[PDB]
Order: sequence, then structure tokens, then C-alpha cells
Amino acid sequence: MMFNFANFYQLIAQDTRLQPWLNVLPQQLTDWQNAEHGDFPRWLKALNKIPEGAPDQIDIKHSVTISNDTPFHQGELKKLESLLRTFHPWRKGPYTVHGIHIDTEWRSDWKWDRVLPHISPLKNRSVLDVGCGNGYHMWRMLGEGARLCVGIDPSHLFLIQFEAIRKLMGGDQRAHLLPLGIEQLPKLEAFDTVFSMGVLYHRRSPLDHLIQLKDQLVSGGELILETLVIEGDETAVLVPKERYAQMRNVYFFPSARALKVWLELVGFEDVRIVDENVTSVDEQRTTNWMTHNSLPDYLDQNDPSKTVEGYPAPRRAILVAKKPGHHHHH
Amino acid sequence: MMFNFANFYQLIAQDTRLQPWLNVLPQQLTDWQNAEHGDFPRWLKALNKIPEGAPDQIDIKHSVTISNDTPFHQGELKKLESLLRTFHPWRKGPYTVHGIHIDTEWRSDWKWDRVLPHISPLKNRSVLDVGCGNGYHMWRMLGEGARLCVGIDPSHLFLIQFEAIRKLMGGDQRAHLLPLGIEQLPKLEAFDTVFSMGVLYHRRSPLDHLIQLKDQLVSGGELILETLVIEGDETAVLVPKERYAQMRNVYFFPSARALKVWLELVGFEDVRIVDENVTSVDEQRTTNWMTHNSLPDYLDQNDPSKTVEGYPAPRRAILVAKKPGHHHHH
Amino acid sequence: MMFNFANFYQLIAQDTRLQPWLNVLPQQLTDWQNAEHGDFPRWLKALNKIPEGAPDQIDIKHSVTISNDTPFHQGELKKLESLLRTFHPWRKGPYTVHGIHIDTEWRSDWKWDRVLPHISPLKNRSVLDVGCGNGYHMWRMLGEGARLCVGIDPSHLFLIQFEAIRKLMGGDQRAHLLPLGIEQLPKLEAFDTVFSMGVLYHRRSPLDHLIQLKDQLVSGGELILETLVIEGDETAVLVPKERYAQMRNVYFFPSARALKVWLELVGFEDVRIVDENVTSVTNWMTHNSLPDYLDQNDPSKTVEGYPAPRRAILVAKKPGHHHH
Amino acid sequence: MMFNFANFYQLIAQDTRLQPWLNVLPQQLTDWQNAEHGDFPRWLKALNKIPEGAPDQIDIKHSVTISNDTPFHQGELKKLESLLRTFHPWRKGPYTVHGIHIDTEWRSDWKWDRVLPHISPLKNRSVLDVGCGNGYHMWRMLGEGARLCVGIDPSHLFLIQFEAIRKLMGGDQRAHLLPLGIEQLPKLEAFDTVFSMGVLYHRRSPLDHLIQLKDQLVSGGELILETLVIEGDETAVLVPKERYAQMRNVYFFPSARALKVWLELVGFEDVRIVDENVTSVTNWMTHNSLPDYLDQNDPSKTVEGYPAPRRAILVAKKPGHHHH
Repeated sequence: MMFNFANFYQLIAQDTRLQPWLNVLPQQLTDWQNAEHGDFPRWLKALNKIPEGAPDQIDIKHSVTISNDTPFHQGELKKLESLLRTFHPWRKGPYTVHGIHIDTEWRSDWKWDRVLPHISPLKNRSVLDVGCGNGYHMWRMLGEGARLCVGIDPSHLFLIQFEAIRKLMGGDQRAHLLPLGIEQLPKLEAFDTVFSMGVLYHRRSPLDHLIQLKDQLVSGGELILETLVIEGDETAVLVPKERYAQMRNVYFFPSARALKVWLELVGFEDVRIVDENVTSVDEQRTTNWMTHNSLPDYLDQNDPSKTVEGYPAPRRAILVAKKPGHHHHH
Repeated sequence: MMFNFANFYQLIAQDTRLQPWLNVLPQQLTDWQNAEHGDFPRWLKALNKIPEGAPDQIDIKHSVTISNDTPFHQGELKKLESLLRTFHPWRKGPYTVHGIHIDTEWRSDWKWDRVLPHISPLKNRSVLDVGCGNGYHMWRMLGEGARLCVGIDPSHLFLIQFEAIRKLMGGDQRAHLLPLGIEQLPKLEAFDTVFSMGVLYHRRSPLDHLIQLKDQLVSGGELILETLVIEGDETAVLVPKERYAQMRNVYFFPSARALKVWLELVGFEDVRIVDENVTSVDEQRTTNWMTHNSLPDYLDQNDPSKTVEGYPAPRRAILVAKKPGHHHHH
Repeated sequence: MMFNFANFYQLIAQDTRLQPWLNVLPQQLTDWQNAEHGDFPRWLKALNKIPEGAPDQIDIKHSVTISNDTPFHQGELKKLESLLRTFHPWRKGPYTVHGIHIDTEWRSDWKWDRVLPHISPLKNRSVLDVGCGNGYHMWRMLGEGARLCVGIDPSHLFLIQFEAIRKLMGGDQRAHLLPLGIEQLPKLEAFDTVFSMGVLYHRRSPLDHLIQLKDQLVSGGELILETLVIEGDETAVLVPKERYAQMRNVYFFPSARALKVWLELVGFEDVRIVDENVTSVTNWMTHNSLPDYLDQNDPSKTVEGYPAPRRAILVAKKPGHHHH
Repeated sequence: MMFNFANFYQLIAQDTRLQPWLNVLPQQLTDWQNAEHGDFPRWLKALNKIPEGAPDQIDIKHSVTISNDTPFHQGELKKLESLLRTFHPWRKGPYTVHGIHIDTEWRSDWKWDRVLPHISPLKNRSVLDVGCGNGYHMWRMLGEGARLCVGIDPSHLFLIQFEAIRKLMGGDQRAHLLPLGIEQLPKLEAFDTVFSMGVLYHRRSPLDHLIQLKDQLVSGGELILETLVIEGDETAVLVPKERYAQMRNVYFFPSARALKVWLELVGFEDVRIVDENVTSVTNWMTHNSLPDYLDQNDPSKTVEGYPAPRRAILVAKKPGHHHH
């Protein structure tokens, strides 16, 4: 046993739409325990030192902020900040926990604010967050009245970060992170809303990824899909001969308008492009006195409109679509 | 869904020795939902009408007796007795529930009294009851301070009877019945004590049955094995050419002394024969004014020392054995 | 048992590179016997009546032509033509067997002539023909000195047509048609040359299709890939919202230059675009011979408004030195 | 690849009743190639040096004897005897090949002579020989007109010895030894006759062993079952607390009358106890020729105190009419 998922097994056992998941999940998580550990056991020792127990104040509406009415002792706060610092890098965020500002590589808060007006109200919805990273967005979804959030992301570090935040939240059982790829899930048709965050361009079969997402949604459910794109019409699709912005294991970069056609082909309805930006809009940069060149490593220093390989600079599009059928329970 | 096993999934999820069982159990119980229903849906409608809620008094020490300080209304008691009567036949017992005496085909109470002095104290033990029928013995095991009892018996009727008694007990979660054969279990090595009640003579491979039981026990665990036997020494073993006492699907009927050697061969220790009787010792008979011949149908009316087929009349032996190794947690 | 593949089991048993295929093929063909029969048992009764025995003359070099020195009697020829006619429609060909001109609907011979100059010589090569139809091209490949041709095509009718031609060839064991999808093959790495003709645009995962093909080739083996394409550069890729040219179950239509990049990504070498043409083809009661899938006011477009069909042929090499 | 079973794949491919075996056999033999090799690759190099080609004279009727009209040169015979000697120990036999008397440790010929009168005539029968050792009896079965003999025995050495004899027979394809346990076979119902010799008492589930054997027989086929037994009636069955006659991994030793009931329960017909004998057999430096497993003060008992070994032979029929 590296990490016990007992609490998740208990939750899905008591949920009639998720109980079928017990037919495949336990073997997958048993196998994960015996796979390459890496740093997970060292990280787990730090997680175990983070103080247990409910905080006094939680904001998951306007930010992700945890605080006590009575602040912590200088010693306990130094130790807590030091434990959290060992889990670098923190990508999604940012977080404020007992005065400590976890200053993340991404402004997930700003992207959340720009997307939220375009999505169906989360009140009482079950949500699957695919490529959920450390789980930032699941807190924001509970903040909007989500009943249940399940995150899936295969990173050991993301599971530790999530469990550290969940522990500082007092063990909130409404959000969970499973170390899985979406391809490991059976056909649940169980969630009201599915988020796919930055996964499509890593998949050799982009249409199989879109069908896998459709298969997790109830009748009339909603998909929010974010991926890297290029500018162009319905027939613009980049596939790089080697690496894209220094990344290996990259396949399809459709235009947003191309991606809209792909979603319609596999059977989604009411497809809208709701946001498109250069990725730097939502990135933070370490920009101190020691900084050499300010340009990210993945951009050409001679022309920051291009990657080091000479492709167009990264752009992120966010689409919202509907699975066919009437959405039940309002 | 015919019957939801959520509560069992929750229990084994929170138990580190039983959690591995989630790797095979859920698919088996999913398949059971879709197998031939028979009368289970009609029976379930009666179970659902049995009154919910804790009784005032429970004796599971000296009997299995349930009672309220304030007795039930004449109407509610007639309805309850009528519901319970639809689940005939009640084999293991007997039971007394709110004044209603469930007068069973077997005196499981007397056999329990004769065996109890020969078994390791049940206090804080986990127990697997193989061939558990309606689950009578699991109540008696909790009565002796067992922490946990799991019953396995593939009969639809036995699951209903057990759930009716469990409901009248106020939903006691320390005992459960799974509709499984012992051959469906993986190698758990999780129980302190295993009971095998009247299963061995139904198994084509009696040694595989004994190894399956050894595989469910912890180091130093205890087996109590009951089966049908013949008189004789270590080389006396009946295999009938067709039926035995009118029963189809019957294989090996060793002498008790033969069975002791079989247990030693597959690796058990400290094997003791603790009880041997004609089966009629522990049977009840309907013996009223209308009775034609008093002899059970399976006995020869011309010679009640023999079956109708001419084999020796049924005898039951009870053996107690130890899995090798030191038993941990005292 | 609808059809006995004993002869193919025997062939791959005696071949070192194909024997591993026996680990999965027999259960797949057992399951195929038990699937929806349709007309296959009736068709098989016609195949059983087709005359057995070697013909005197075989041309598989310039055509697919079978003849006896001494021609058949008018009765035997009427019966044989009647049996062959029961397997309509014949798409790939044409075939001429003992004077009977089989009623083929495509000129597979012209396609073959346009391909042939661009491929590595077939002498002593083993060839996998994916989407092989009734197997016309496998005969032409044997005609060019191929050691062995295996065709992959799930149609009941294609297997009957193939076995009818094979029987009239005297049971030639150097060509075989298996009713399988390419996705059912394991990683054989057994063939010198693989043809994928008209398959890629039917596959939901086109890169998994290219990897499937690479996985059937030996070191230094050759892929010939023909598919429907659009004009444009390396980022031109059409996916329809529903049908393309009135075809259902269609996915990716890259430009040939896009397809070249896809093949390089998957690990192919020396990728060449070898041929590219706008497709043409009727009933004589039709006003014109424009397919129904073309826009009648602009035949450069489909009725759905996309660019009209174009076929490209690419040739590529799996990395490594090609042995014997 | 340690040993190529291509010839067996080809044989069962061309046999209607055995072709279904291709659904499971190839993966099992692939896994066997990759299991613990031991000496098998060294042994195979000796097998490869044994001279190929048909001998002039074969007796498989009265013995197993191979000879040329023109004998081998003293050099060729020394080399061949040296190669055969590398596969020690030879248990079943004896064998005489080109004048060389193979050093067999059992008189399988006497066993064969005692069995033969009790079995249905072998002419044109297919036979499964379970626990066949180096395959001595399969030669004798062919000698009696058996169409086909398949031996089932997991020993590396047994397969080498068999293939050495088969090679000296000129590659006779009517007998084959597969390195499998009986539990690995599917339900073939393909053989006219099944032999199970010295296997039952090694099986933890003896009734599953009897059902396994019934499952390999055609309608009306015959089982010959030989095992170790005790004296007694239908309820006499020995199971040891640990070893029987110093053998580990042993389970049930029924009386022959008990075994007859077991066969009837499992659904066999016309069950006959045909033969029953107390077994005998040394090094000449031994005080006596009592096996070490016998009690020296009472050789009617094992050293463990059980009854001494006895062998019984039973013959039974699967229900149904036996075709051709």
C-alpha cells in the first residue's frame, strides 16, 4: 500500500450511477500501488506532517483561501510553508493557506472567471475533471455548489498536492483525485458536467478522446474542452513532425473551428467557442533581478510569435458542448 | 439492480485485509443481478414490508431472540408472521422474533452448544461462514464477541431470510451474506476462523475445497469443517454411483478419520474429530395427527439404518484444525 | 464451419515469421464462422459447383486471364458463367476465365499500371494487401514475382469471389484472403511490402492505422498508402461534421503534404508523394455522369460543400536495412 | 524458438475434429518455448546431429526396431550411440536402432502384451496417450494400425527422446509428443481411444481427471486407465497424510472396485477391471531388490505403513454409438 483509496471506494459504493465503476477501478489502483514509486513515498512523509483538522474559514467562491480566526504560531507556519514548498512545481492555482500565498505557474483563477459565465450552473451537478492537475478547479466547482467532483490525472505529484489542500480543508470528501487516464474509465454516463483540460493534444486518437468524454456524461450533460490550437478555419490542423514548444508525445492541434466540427462529428450538439488566447495570457513568469531572457524557453528568442521549432506560438481554446437528450433533475 | 451490496462494499473498502476482495467481487455481484431472478423479486417485496428500526432486546448469546419492551399490536404481529412465513423453508435456527417462534427444520442451536466448547474463543475474531444458509450461526458468533462475520451461500432464499433477520436486528452491519460459492473467492488469508457447513460432499474436488478454506485463513487461523461421513478407518470413503439420501450433485463421503488425513495432507495441523452423530440428532420432523410414515423420505422404510438407495444412513462429523503459523493479535 | 482455413493455417505454420499469428488468428476465424451468415452458405454451394483443376494457360502479368488450350463445351461455359454471375456485384477486375468476361465495375488494371513504376520490385517479396476487395491486385503482385500475398477484408462476398478465382487458377496457395479488419492483426513485422488502399479515411484513429501498417513490415520494408485527400500544405486536414461525399463512417482527409508529416511522426522514412488526381466516376438515363455526391452547380465541391474527392498515393520505408 | 511444432500445427489444421485445438494450443506452446530451458538447447544440438532419412526396415509390430539392409560403418554407429547416450535416462522401451540397443530402464513391451488383448482393435483409431513418457507405446499403437497417436507429457527429456526415435523412423508424422498437462487440453471429443497410465494418483481432483479423459473421446470411444490401487470393495480409498511409497504430490489410491464406481458416476459405461498385480521392481551391491519405499520387516507395507503398491487396469466406454 502506497496510498489507500478506501474513502473513494466508500463514496462510489453508496452512489448508484458510480457503483458500476467498482467492476474495473480497484484492480487499476492495486496495480498503481505496485508501479514505479518515484518520489511518492518521500512526498507522502511530508503530507503526513501537515496538520490535521478543520480550518475556521474557507473561501472557494472568489478564490481558494483557507484561514483560522486565531492565526498559527510562527514555528508551525514556517514548518507548513516548508512542507508545501517540497511539492514544487505548483502549476494550477493560486492558493492562500493560513497566510502562505502558493504563487502558481498558471493563473487558473483568471481562466475560471472568463469561462464561468458560459457554463451551465454547477449547483448540485456531479463533475468529472479530466487532466485536473493538483485539483484547483474542483474546489472552485464546489464553491459554485457542485455536489461531487472527481479528478483524474496520472501524476504522483498532483495527487500529493491535492491531498495536502484537501487535508488543510479538513478532509472534504466531495472532491477526489484518481491517478488514471480517461482511457481507463468504463462507459459510466454518470456526470452532469465533464471538463477536459489540456489533454486532447497528448492523445494519438483525438476523436477517441472526445467519445471517451461523451461516454462519462448523462443525457443532456455538458462538456468544457480546453486544448492547444492554431489559427484557421475548419480544415486547419497542425501535426508536428517532432516536438511542439519543446513537448514530446504531441499529436493534433486543430483550429478552434476545426475542433467544433470534430465535436459535432462524434455527436455533440450546441458547440460554442467561448475563449481563445495565447497561452501566456494565463501563465505567470519568474521575473526577478537574476532573470536573463524573459521569453519562455519554448518560444523563439528571435521571434516570440513562433515556437523554438518555428510553429505558431501556443494558443488555448475553450469549447462548450451538450450531449444529446433532455438533462434530468433540472 | 435486484439487491444493492453497497453496505458490504463500504465495509471491505475500510478493512485492509478484505480490500483486495474488491478486485473480483463487484463483477461477480453485477453478474448475479442479471442471472435468473426466480422468486427473489416477490420475496424482496415482502422483505420491504417488514418493519424497520432497532428492537429493545436482543439475545444472541443463549439463542437468537428479538423482543420489544412494549409488545407489537395484534395486527402488526399477524402481518410480520405472515411475511416471514412466505420465506419457507427456514432450515437453520430456531428463531424467536417479537414472540413468533420460527420452528426450523434443524436444531442449529443444539449443534452450536455441542461444538462451541471445542473452538478457539471468537472474541474479536473475523469469521467466514461457508454454506451459511440463512446465517443463524453468524448471530451466535457475534453473541460470542466476533468482530465481523461474512456468510457465503448462493441461495436467493437464504439471502432474503438473512436480510429479514438483519432488518429486525436494526440493520446490524457486523454480519453479511454474499451469494457466492467458496470457489469464487480469491486467496484473502484474512479470517481468524472459517466454518465450512455441509459443503464438502457437494464438491467434485474435496481437496480443492479444503485448500480454498486454508486460503481464507490468517497464519494460525482455525477451521471448523462439518460434512456427511460414513463409519470406518482412514481408508473408508463412499462415492455413490447415483444419488445419496435422494440428493444429486454428491461426491465424497469419507469417514471422519479419513477426512482427518485429508486435512493433514493439504497442510492443516492439530486436527481433531470433535462430534459425530446420525443427522437425525439435529433434524426436526413435522409429526402431527396427519403424519403417514414418520421416517424421513431419504431413509429406507424397511430398514432405517439405510438410505432408500441402500447406503448407510447419513452421519455428520465436525472437525477442528489449525493453519500453520503463530496466530497474531492473541 | 462455413469455410475451412486449414490451408492458411498450414501455410503460416510452415513460415517462421507468420507462425506467431497462430496465437490469435484461429479464435478470430472461429468467431467469424459463428457471426451473421447472410448469403455466405448459399454462395458457398455455387463455389462448390465451379469446376476444380489447373487451367492450361494463366496470364497474371498483363491482366488476370485463365484459359484452356482446348476450350470448354457451350454447356460447361453457360453453367460456369451462371455460377460466377450469382456473386454480383464484382467491383475489382477485370477477369477473363475460359472466355467468360467477368462483369467488373472498376478498372483495377489501370490503377495497377499507375502504381507499379513507384514501388520496390515485388520479386520474392511477401505482401499484405489491406482493403484488398476480391483480391484482384494480389494476382498482379504474384505476376510480378511476389512470393506470398495475404489480403485483409471483412466482406463475405470478397472472400467468395477470391476463392472462385483461386479455384479457376487450380488452387494457387501463394494468395489468401482473410475476412479480418487490420485492427485484429498482432504485430507480425513479417511483410516486405504493405498496401493500404482506400482504408485510412474510414479509420477513427488515422495515426493508429499508420502504426498498425508499420507493425506488419520487416526492417526496411515498404508501405504504399492510397487515400482520399484535399489540396493544401502540411496543416490542411478536412474532417466532415457528418458525411463527406455522402459517405458515413469517414473521419480524416488530410492533404498529401499533411499525410507525409503524419507518416514521418509515426517513424516512417523516405516518404514520397507519388501521384495525386481529382476523381471522375453512369446509367445512360442520367442527365450527366457527375456522381450524386457532387454539387451540380459546382463539381469542384461535394453536395455538403467540401472539396470534391482527390486520391493521393504515398510510398514510405520502415527504418532499418532490408534483408534478402 | 527452442523447438518448432509447425508439423503438428499442419496436421491438426488438416483434421476436422482437431482443428478447434488451434484456438488454445499455439499460445501454450509459445509460453513453453519461453519457460525454464534447462538442458533442452544442448540436447537439441545432439538431436540435430542424429542422421536424417528413412531406414530400410521398421518393426513396430513385435518390438521397436529400426535397421538398414546395408549396416552403418563402425564410425557412424559409435557417433550415433554417443548422441543417444546424451539423453539418459531412457525409461520406456526397449529400442534397437541400427544395431544399437538403447539403455531403457523399463520393459514397456511386457506391459504392452498384457494390455493389448483387453482393448478394442486399434486399426484406423486416433489415440491420445496421457503420461506417454518418451512415447514407446505410440509406436506399438501404430504397429497395430492406429491412424494417429498424440502423446501428452510435460518433460523436456521425453520430447527429445521421442523426436530422436521419430527422426530414426524417417520423420513418421503419425505420432507426436506435446509437452502439456492433460488440464491444458480443451474439450476435443476427437479420439477413438485414450490411455491414462500412471497419472490419476498425481491429480488432486481424480474425478476432474476422469472427466478430462471422457472429454477427449468421440461417442462410443474407449478409455484404458491404469493407476496405483489398494485391495478392497467400493468404499476402500487410501489418501496418505504426506508421502505414499516415498512419492510427494500424490492424492487418491482407490481400490479397483472403487475406481469402477468413480468412472460410472462421471458417466462411463461397460466398466471392466481387466488386470491387478502387486508391483516388484537393483544395484548388485544392494542386500536385496526390495525398493527403499517397502518396509524391510514386512514388504506387504510401505515404509510409511500403508499397503504396498498394486497396479490395476480398467477399460470403459463413453456412451453413444462408435462411428467408422
